[PDB]
Amino acid sequence: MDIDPYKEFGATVELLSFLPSDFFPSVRDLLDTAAALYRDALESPEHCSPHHTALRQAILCWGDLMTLATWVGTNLEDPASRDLVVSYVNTNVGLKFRQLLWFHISCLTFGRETVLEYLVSFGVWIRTPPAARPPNAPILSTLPENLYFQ
Amino acid sequence: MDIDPYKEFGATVELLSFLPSDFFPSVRDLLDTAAALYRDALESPEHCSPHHTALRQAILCWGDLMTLATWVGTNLEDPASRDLVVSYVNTNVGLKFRQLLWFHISCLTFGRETVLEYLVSFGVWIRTPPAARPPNAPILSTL
Amino acid sequence: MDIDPYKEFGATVELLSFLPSDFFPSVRDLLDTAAALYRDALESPEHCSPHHTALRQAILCWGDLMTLATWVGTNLEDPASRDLVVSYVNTNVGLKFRQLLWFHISCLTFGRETVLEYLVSFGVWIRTPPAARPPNAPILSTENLYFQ
Amino acid sequence: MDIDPYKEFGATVELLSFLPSDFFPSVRDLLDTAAALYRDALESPEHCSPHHTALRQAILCWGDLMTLATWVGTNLEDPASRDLVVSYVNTNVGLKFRQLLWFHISCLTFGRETVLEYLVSFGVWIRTPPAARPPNAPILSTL
Amino acid sequence: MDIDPYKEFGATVELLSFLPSDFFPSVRDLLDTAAALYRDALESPEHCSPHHTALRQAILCWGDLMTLATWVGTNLEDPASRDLVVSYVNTNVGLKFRQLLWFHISCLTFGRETVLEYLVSFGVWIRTPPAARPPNAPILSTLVENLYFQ
Amino acid sequence: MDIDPYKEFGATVELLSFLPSDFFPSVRDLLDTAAALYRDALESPEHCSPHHTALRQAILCWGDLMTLATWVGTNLEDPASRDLVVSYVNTNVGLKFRQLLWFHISCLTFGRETVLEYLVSFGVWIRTPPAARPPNAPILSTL
Ligand SMILES: COC(=O)C1=C(CN2CC(F)(F)C[C@H]2C(=O)O)NC(c2nccs2)=N[C@@]1(C)c1ccc(F)cc1
Ligand SMILES: COC(=O)C1=C(CN2CC(F)(F)C[C@H]2C(=O)O)NC(c2nccs2)=N[C@@]1(C)c1ccc(F)cc1
Ligand SMILES: COC(=O)C1=C(CN2CC(F)(F)C[C@H]2C(=O)O)NC(c2nccs2)=N[C@@]1(C)c1ccc(F)cc1
Ligand SMILES: COC(=O)C1=C(CN2CC(F)(F)C[C@H]2C(=O)O)NC(c2nccs2)=N[C@@]1(C)c1ccc(F)cc1
Ligand SMILES: COC(=O)C1=C(CN2CC(F)(F)C[C@H]2C(=O)O)NC(c2nccs2)=N[C@@]1(C)c1ccc(F)cc1
Ligand SMILES: COC(=O)C1=C(CN2CC(F)(F)C[C@H]2C(=O)O)NC(c2nccs2)=N[C@@]1(C)c1ccc(F)cc1
Ligand SMILES: COC(=O)C1=C(CN2CC(F)(F)C[C@H]2C(=O)O)NC(c2nccs2)=N[C@@]1(C)c1ccc(F)cc1
Ligand SMILES: [Cl-]
Repeated sequence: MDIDPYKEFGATVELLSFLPSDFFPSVRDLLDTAAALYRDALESPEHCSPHHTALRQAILCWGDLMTLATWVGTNLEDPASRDLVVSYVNTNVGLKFRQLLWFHISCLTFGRETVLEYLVSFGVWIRTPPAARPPNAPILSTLPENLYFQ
Repeated sequence: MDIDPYKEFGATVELLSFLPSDFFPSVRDLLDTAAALYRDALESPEHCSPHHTALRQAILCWGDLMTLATWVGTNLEDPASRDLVVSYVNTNVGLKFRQLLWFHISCLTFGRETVLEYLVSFGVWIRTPPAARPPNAPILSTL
Repeated sequence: MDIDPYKEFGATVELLSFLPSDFFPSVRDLLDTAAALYRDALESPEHCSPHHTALRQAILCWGDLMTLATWVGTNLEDPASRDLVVSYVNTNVGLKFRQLLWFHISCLTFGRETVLEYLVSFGVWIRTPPAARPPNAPILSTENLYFQ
Repeated sequence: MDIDPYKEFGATVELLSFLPSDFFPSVRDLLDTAAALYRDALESPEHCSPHHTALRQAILCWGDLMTLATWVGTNLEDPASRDLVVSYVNTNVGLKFRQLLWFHISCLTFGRETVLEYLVSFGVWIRTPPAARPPNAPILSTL
Repeated sequence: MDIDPYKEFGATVELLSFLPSDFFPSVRDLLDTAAALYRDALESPEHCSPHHTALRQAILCWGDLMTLATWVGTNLEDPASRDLVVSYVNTNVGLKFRQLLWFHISCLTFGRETVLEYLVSFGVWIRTPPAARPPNAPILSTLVENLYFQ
Repeated sequence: MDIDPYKEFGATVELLSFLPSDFFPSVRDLLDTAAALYRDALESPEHCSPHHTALRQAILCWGDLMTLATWVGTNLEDPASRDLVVSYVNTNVGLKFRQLLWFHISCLTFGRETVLEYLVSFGVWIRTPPAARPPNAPILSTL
């Protein structure tokens, strides 16, 4: 099976990968923001939206990954091996979940169409030589609805 | 935050806990069954349903967990240590995903109300002394 | 005072005693089932029914008994004596609570008349020689108002 | 499961625990009084009331605890050991049942509203410095 | 800034000082009583009254004072001395909070006017020589021509 | 009892916790600001507002805490142990009172809704990577 978690939301893994890793907040800061803005909906008995359903699973999945990675660290006897697991998590699944958590949080706040336009706008800006581009980054909020019955 | 992945679907972690671990198919068999029955919908650009959205994420999350567990597992020198990872996965996160994958697959096939009733029916049957209960288990599809 | 806990529910200790101890689920499984089926009602501020009121007390009483039995076991010097406490609890008060919890859970699920008939049906079946009786046991399944 | 035995009766464990242990009659005296006032109803085939149903179970539960504690005591050779069991029962589960038996007996005699008001009145009186408060305690039957 | 916590409630520190320390229940007993009588209101999202707002803060402030003293005691010296040195909280600020907690609880129960008059009545009684005064203290809760206008 | 001092004002401890500690002025600067802006109201015989009542108690509570912390500090002139008192205050109760004093002062000046929106705006801004966000912080007074 070949499932792209962005495809039902009108995006792709390749489109999120257009952004450099430095664009994304940390996982902990994304999780804090999801709580600050959406805790009640995420904890509610209501689906709310496909974005809420996906964001719930992504939050819990990161917890699963951290529980496994922590248990692995607990059994490692070499301090350099423990560093290897951390660096493996941060370099691989960490970036994947920063992309994913950011995508759902930003879509819930600003809308898919605005988010996809911002992804392109920032990705083009950061690829322009710094001496040739505007000094500040484009701003997500400065950019210019199905009811999901079941 | 305290998110119960079953709550938006009318269930709870505690309710799935009512079933013994032996009730659930293996993760591999659950994944094979999701593919055999729902591959086209799971891979489509349509949400289809909240169960599809959740099942998509659970399938991908298990992939993430297995890539990590395999990467650790292939690099261990002691077979007692590899048995420790396998036994840790099977006893903990493996059981969580058997519950979760089974819940979404069964709901996609039979509907929430049938699944919740079956959860209780089987959990009650298996707790009845074997000499006092019907020889065969209750059947999910019947009702 | 001589109170039979079944009497207000149309039964007696002697009638529950007609069933062999192997008939009843374990206490842990009865408690799990009470939660799976009746957690919200048992925890609610409403009486719900006389069975709910009695089942609430039985659940908490089992907790009291286990706290006492656990405390006794930890403080006994002789480990063989600790084993005897466990076996004494299981053979005596444990069986009493399996009967009691089963009675209220079954009554809430199937009603008093079905339960009382089933207790006699199973009690008669298990006393029939196995070679002379049906191979499978009888099946139990095959908001009320409460007067006094 | 988290069951508060007072909740269906409009009270809580925390409210009963507002009263110091010395407020409550002994378990033996509560059982004597339950018999003197309510023996026929408690032994009858009728529910009578939710308080009667709960009080029946509380009386029998204390019997279970005493049967267990007595069996333990008869099997302990050391008197100091038997003394500690007696003191443990009275200090812990004994207080729980003094609260519980008193609550049901008082409610059957005076009604829940009167009982709850009295709990607060006595709990406030006993917390007032003795030199600053009325010499006698408030009276349950008044008002 | 010189804030008297009683001034907005029609009293002063000097007036509460008229009562001897023996008059007041203990802090623990005042806190137990606030819960027994006012837990739901104190925990609610409604202001309820100025007395409720002030009492909420006093309860939490006592917690702050005890948390600090306990944390220091846990990391001061070995336990032989650490507990009794920080029993200063009870020795000084303990009376201040007994006054303050009692003031808010009594006002919520009986009203400011009854409380202030009772403060004076008890303070006068306790200052009268015991051999010359009534044996029992005045009572906080205390105080037929309605037939004519029948 | 579980009292959240923000709850009657439409907030929670966890919401204030969304802000980094560096966001808040010092306690001393919050107190000097409360005096410059609200000394007369805070010292008046009128309630003025629920925020005034709460802020009065918080100001006085900090006085209680510092008298205690100084008495604790003055007793043992061992630098490590002394530096633990100030470091415990700075990391724990000092931060609690910076949050609380700021919340009441900002609410008195700009209103609850402006304050709550600003908390989220700044908390989100500071979590955006510095190279990707506007160079200056959002401004509390700008609606
Ligand atoms: C809600 O409980 C029930 O419904 C029960 C059923 C439901 N039955 C379970 C079964 F598999 F045997 C078939 C089914 C039926 O009667 O159709 N059966 C029984 C018993 N049967 C024989 C000895 S105890 N007890 C409970 C009350 C029971 C209570 C607690 C427990 F853990 C197990 C069973
Ligand atoms: C699409 O899935 C199903 O339909 C399933 C059926 C369908 N049933 C399989 C059966 F042979 F037991 C009879 C049939 C029925 O109820 O008529 N049964 C079950 C379970 N039954 C007992 C424990 S798990 N799970 C799934 C969801 C299930 C899911 C994944 C898997 F690998 C196996 C079963
Ligand atoms: C394993 O042994 C026991 O269970 C027992 C021992 C073990 N004792 C040690 C021994 F080996 F010398 C034989 C026996 C004895 O004193 O005769 N002693 C007793 C006593 N009853 C009255 C006075 S002592 N009861 C139990 C059954 C007893 C039962 C429950 C309990 F909690 C404590 C003791
Ligand atoms: C709700 O609190 C009260 O009602 C109180 C009463 C109620 N009175 C208790 C009494 F027994 F003395 C008689 C009764 C009355 O006035 O009729 N009395 C008092 C005090 N009286 C003297 C010194 S403190 N304080 C509180 C506020 C009080 C507050 C907390 C506490 F723990 C004890 C008393
Ligand atoms: C039937 O029970 C009662 O009526 C009771 C009365 C009746 N009062 C006994 C009295 F002497 F104090 C006067 C009388 C009254 O209120 O007029 N009082 C009390 C208590 N009062 C204070 C602490 S417990 N409990 C019971 C429920 C009570 C229950 C069991 C028991 F053993 C003792 C008291
Ligand atoms: C609710 O989230 C947002 O509103 C977000 C904003 C809001 N913007 C933050 C800002 F300071 F850069 C200005 C403001 C705006 O667009 O006006 N911006 C961004 C990003 N911008 C650049 C790289 S990520 N992400 C989130 C979804 C974001 C998500 C989580 C997180 F922790 C930080 C930011
Ligand atoms: C009355 O207090 C205020 O008005 C405040 C202003 C007023 N702002 C100060 C400024 F220079 F940043 C611009 C101005 C504005 O929003 O236009 N800003 C802030 C904060 N801003 C960011 C972190 S705290 N807090 C207070 C409540 C504040 C409270 C106490 C204190 F000491 C400093 C600031
Ligand atoms: Cl794809």
